[PDB]
Amino acid sequence: DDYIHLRKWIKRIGIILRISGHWPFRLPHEKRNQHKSKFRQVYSCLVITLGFITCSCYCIGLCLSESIAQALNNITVTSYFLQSCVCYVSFIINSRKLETLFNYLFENEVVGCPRGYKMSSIKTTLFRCKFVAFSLGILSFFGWLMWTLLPLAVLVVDQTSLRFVEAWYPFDTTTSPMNEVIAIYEAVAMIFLITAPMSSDIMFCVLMIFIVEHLKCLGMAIECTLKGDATSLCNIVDSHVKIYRTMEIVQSVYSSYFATLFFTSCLAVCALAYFLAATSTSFTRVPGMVLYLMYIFLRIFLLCLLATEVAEQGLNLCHAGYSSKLVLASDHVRSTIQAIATRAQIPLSITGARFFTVNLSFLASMAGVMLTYFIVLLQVN
Amino acid sequence: DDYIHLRKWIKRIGIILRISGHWPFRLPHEKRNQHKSKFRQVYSCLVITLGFITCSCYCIGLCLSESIAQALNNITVTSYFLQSCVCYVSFIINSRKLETLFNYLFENEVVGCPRGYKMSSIKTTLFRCKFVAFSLGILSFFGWLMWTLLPLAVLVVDQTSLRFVEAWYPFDTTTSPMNEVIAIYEAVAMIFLITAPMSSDIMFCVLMIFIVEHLKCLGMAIECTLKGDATSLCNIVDSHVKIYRTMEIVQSVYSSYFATLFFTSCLAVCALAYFLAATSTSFTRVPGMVLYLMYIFLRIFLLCLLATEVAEQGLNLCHAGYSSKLVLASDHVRSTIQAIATRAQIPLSITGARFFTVNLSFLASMAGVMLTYFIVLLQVN
Amino acid sequence: DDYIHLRKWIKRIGIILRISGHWPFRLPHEKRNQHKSKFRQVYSCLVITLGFITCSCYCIGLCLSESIAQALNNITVTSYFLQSCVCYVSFIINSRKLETLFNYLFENEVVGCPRGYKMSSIKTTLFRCKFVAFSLGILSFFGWLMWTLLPLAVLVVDQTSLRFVEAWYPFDTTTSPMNEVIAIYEAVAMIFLITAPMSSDIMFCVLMIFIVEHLKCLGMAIECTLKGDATSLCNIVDSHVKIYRTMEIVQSVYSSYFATLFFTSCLAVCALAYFLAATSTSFTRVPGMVLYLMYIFLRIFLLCLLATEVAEQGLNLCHAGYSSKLVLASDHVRSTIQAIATRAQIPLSITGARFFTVNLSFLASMAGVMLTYFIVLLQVN
Amino acid sequence: DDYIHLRKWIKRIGIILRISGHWPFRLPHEKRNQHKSKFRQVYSCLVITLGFITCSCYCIGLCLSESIAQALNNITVTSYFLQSCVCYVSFIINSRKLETLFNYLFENEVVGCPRGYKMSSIKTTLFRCKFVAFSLGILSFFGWLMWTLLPLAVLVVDQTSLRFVEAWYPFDTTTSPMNEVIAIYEAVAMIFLITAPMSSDIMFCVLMIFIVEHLKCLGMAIECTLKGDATSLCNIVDSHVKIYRTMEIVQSVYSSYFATLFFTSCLAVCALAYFLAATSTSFTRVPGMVLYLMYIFLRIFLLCLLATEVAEQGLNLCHAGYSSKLVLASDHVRSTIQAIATRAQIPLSITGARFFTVNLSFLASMAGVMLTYFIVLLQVN
Ligand SMILES: C=CCc1ccc(O)c(OC)c1
Ligand SMILES: C=CCc1ccc(O)c(OC)c1
Ligand SMILES: C=CCc1ccc(O)c(OC)c1
Ligand SMILES: C=CCc1ccc(O)c(OC)c1
Repeated sequence: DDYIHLRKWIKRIGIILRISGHWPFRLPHEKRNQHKSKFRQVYSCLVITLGFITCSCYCIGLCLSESIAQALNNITVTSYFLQSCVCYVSFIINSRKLETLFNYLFENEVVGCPRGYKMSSIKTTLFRCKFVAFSLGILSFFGWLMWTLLPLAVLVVDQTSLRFVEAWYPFDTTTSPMNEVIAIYEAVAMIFLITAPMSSDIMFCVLMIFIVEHLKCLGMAIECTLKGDATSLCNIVDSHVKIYRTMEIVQSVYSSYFATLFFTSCLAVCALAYFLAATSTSFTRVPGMVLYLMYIFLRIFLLCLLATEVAEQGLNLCHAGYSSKLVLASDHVRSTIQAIATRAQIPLSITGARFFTVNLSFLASMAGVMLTYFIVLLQVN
Repeated sequence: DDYIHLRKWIKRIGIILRISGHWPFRLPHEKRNQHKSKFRQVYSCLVITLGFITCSCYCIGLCLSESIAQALNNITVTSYFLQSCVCYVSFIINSRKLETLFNYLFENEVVGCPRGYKMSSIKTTLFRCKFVAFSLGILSFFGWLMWTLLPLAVLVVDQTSLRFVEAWYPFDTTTSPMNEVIAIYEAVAMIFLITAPMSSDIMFCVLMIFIVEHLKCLGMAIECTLKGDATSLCNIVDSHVKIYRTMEIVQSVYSSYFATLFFTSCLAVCALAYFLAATSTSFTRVPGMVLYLMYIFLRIFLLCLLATEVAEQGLNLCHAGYSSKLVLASDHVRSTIQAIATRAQIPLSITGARFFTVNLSFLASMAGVMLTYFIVLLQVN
Repeated sequence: DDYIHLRKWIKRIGIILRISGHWPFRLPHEKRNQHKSKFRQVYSCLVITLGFITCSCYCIGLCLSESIAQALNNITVTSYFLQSCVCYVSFIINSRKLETLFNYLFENEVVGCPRGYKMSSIKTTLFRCKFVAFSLGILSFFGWLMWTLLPLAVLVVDQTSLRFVEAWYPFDTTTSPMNEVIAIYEAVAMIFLITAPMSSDIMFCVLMIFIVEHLKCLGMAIECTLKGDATSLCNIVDSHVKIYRTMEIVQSVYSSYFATLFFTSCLAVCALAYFLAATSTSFTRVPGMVLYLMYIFLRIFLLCLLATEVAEQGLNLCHAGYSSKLVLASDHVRSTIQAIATRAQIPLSITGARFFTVNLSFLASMAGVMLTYFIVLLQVN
Repeated sequence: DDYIHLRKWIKRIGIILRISGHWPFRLPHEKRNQHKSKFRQVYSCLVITLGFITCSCYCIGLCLSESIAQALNNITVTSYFLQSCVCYVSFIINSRKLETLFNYLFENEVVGCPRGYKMSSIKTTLFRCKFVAFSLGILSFFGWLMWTLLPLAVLVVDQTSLRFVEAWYPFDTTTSPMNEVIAIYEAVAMIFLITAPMSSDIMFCVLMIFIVEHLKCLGMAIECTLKGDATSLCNIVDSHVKIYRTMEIVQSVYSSYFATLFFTSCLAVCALAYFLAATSTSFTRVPGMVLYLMYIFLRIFLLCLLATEVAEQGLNLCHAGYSSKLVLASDHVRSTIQAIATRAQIPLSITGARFFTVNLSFLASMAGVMLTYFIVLLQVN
């Protein structure tokens, strides 16, 4: 059937998680322990130290800021680069729980639900997975292409300023050949520094989609069980517990990464809005800044939506198996459904380092914070 | 009895939902499939494309705003017009769930409650339905009458400016006959563009009133059941489940429409307060602006009140059938009432695209946001 | 014993509720229907129409405000006077539920609790009742005395300005005898206009203290029942239901009154802080303004504290009868205690017209709002 | 084993609680009533009256502030000193509940958990206890050393201003020997005034760590009980009740102390940020101000983290003993686990005088308040 398709996609995500330079863990379809090969183990470490030296250069470039304009110009790139740095460290540390996470979305067969629901669930999962992957991929590729190779293409068609923001360097980088080779190094570094948080967010969104479909199939399984004693209820409770444990495993790495992401993204959005609204931009950097805003807004909105859907499906699992059949069932079923409802009243939520809950109302509150601190940066001039 | 009266009113709402130009669905009292007649199917589509061309004209009129005054003058009408546009699209898409919604408030007989309560419930439902319909109808009619036909009447009694705000047009519309025919076209377009969200909000308020009366009759049915085994409890649980499913059906269309409504209404209120407080208005537009504020405040307050009443009645259904009889009942009743209370602890709330819950505290928070952004528009001058 | 003392105090509150001019209802100790005597029925109506004409004079005095200073000077007195007006109307309308409220705190004997706890409960109730009554009484009397009879005493010891803020009048009230007779009329009107909300708030605080002691005795009764089957649990459930119904009766009148009180009190606090911090006060009105702030802060803090204590005692009633005895009890007790805990998880809260919950965190949020709008009034100058 | 180690540390905390001058209560390892000896009873009272006279001097130094700069300079030290004053009073009053608190963390053996978990729990408890104690100790010692003995060392190496902020005194303290002896008295007073809230916060953090480990061992005990009837469940319920009562005992003293701490700490942080960002500091006080900020931020973050961990462990105790075994257990176990889950749904939270809940989101909200009132102090200049 089409199920063989889904594994194919959870192959490709693993492959792209090896492309960006994350630490190579064992994916499901490796029975010869090729994740410990020295080739990938030096490739990942080389990309990681390239990432660290580039992020450190752009970070110490921020501390040597004379005016507020150079600081606000370094804020955006330093924001995204330390986001990718936190993502690199958080995926290096927990290279064991990612094994369990990729073992979850490889076999997840819910026992009890009808097949006519399961096929439509697999179709919806495939469609939403492809949409979420391709949208961020296309937007990120076009944003990198503009932001890095538009002023270089302008100069190769035609006091240069090929790069957007300046950073600390050993040499002067004002003389002609140095600026070109630094621009090329910035291009390859920004490839390997952009594609890591996009890959992590694609994996998070795939996890959330699979968990939403698991919860819907669990609700249908409870209904089809109640429509008809022990074994179906035990399998339902076990699948509910597996969903809760998988969300608890998802919580930690993305808690640290989400705290860093949301704070630094709010700073980057405020700085970009100030540069677009106030200063005299030279029309070459504007296709970079108008796509970087769209990428950031799309990323925040998709993360908040696929985090809200899981809590909504849990609270809808609270209202499962509640009819005249429940009043006419035995005491065993009437106690087990009560236990399931009591445990399902607890919400499955992702917290960003326990400072906030990733919901859709949090996006509105953060948009209010952005709009409050945008007027301040406008009035400071 | 008087029950034949209530169906009459749920006839008229359907009729007014065909007047404003919504897509014709099958109401309860049609057994010959006359909702698929070509007459209404071209009437609705014609009013809809008139609405879209007028809203698009007023929307591209906003983007060609030189000063901040013309932008803030276009904000109010563009706000209301894109509200009506979102309402038109959301009622075109879900023309199947409106069938179920009109099937709900056509037969809703609760089994178990005494008749002496049911007659008073029908009287209260009729009174509050007539009040909510007639108040918005009278205020909207007087607001349209002032806002559109006061400066035209001033000119026909007596460098013209017959319309309030300017919009993009192919011609110049400054020469005399063009401005009059554009004013007449604006009059008929503003009729068909005002009466659609008012009709949708009347239908929402009728739904909320009927659901509140359903919940009160369910509480009385639980009390009269406990005062006296299987069949009454099964009918109670089934009616509770029907109420929850009907609220879940109400949630989606009004979620999208409420997000658009509340955001654009906050913008319109802030702009109107700035124009009334600061600038030198020429005393002809002031009867339009002082009625548009009253309509917006009345609409927001009635929506928030009839959304809060349902949650309050659900949490009061939690405290139903709790006396010394519950302690002296069997284990079947003591488990079924416990299941009803556990399911009733979940609140029945309407969310606006999951960004906020439509409550009465949200009206206070939005009034705080309005008061915060009114002082900013005053200080910007 | 000392219980005969408590009834004495719930006599006196009723007497003071007849002094301020509220509509005379039947208190507990009247078996000859003397609350329908014509003497009190004309006394209350006369004080009420005096209140309405004075509040209307001070309210139309606000609309004829040229500068912002006269408006901000009328804001405080118009605030308190329309607070008392809303209190007068809300106590005229619900003159039937006050019968039930005074029937509650006249006999409230909890069955099951030990006597050694009940005597200490009555001592604590008497002490806190006397403290809450006498504090507001002394502060209100000294505030009225300063605010009304300090500039009159200054003039009778010694271009006059005997009253603090001016109001609309038929005559000019600038000539000498008119200003003195208007000051005397203002004195007696401010007596009858100050003592009504203070009396209502004393009655609310007495209700909250009695309900807190009822909840504590209910918790001790549950513990002493579980330490030892049917009758004790039935009496416990009945007393819990009586507490919930009494709080539901308290909710409505104080909901409307609390919405008016909290909004108008926030306005009055902001205006008083602006007048004390910025302008050149002539040192005679300062003992009025420094006592009016203390009265308002004391009133808000005591209302919020005695509203928070009830919710805390309910959530502590959730943790009642939970030991190794519950694990060793029968299924009847293990189901009834579960039902009591499930119903006790619902909080007993007082909402101000459903816009906010009267808690102690709401006092902090309102203090933040006051501090935000105080800086604005300072910067406007 | 290593358990003998843990008692050693709960000796030392008691010893440091006698060093700072708190009222001497009976610790666990005193069987001869040496806490009522006259030596410690005069030592504690002498340090307390020294604390009160120093805090009163620095408090009346604040009221004689001409400019806003001297007031904002006195705000920080008066903040910390009245924090220590509230801590002294709150530990003098409740010298009886501290007996119960030190009796809790002396024997807390959970019955049912495996030993392999308990040894790792004791190791984690020892490590986190040593970390939390030593971090605050080292930072506080270096902060006192800089803030008090840096300008004195500068003068003894070399119109003086040896102390940071001035306070009221009987003499002039401008002449040379008076300023030196006042600086020495300030040194010893700031030792005895700094080490008391640090000691109280160390005791609070030790309590929170022990309670978190107790809750984790309780969850493991529930799992190991369900894996296998009466006695294990009774011991589990008794340990849960002991945890709830111990948190209720912790609530009161730290409620008053936390309200004072959080408010005065927000004021001190805002004032320090204004002095570091705006004015021309003379480079000697900057090592005091940059360490005082780090101490305050570390204290607030550790208190909020170890208050959030307990609520998270309680809500994780809600999901305890929920598998296919629960569906296959008897009605006794299926009712007792349901009662445990219903009681565990209530959160174990520490409230600061019931105005706010000490969580990690409250730290974010208070950081927002700090950032809001820092810009105001910058713009006031
Ligand atoms: C300099 C920040 C990296 C970056 C630049 C432009 C973008 O569009 C983008 O989104 C992927 C990322
Ligand atoms: C231009 C906005 C349409 C409009 C104008 C005036 C109103 O009173 C109104 O309420 C129905 C709507
Ligand atoms: C003019 C407002 C009435 C009023 C004045 C002063 C007060 O102290 C007061 O508290 C009872 C009330
Ligand atoms: C004057 C306030 C006392 C104080 C000063 C500096 C510090 O570092 C500190 O933390 C313990 C406390």
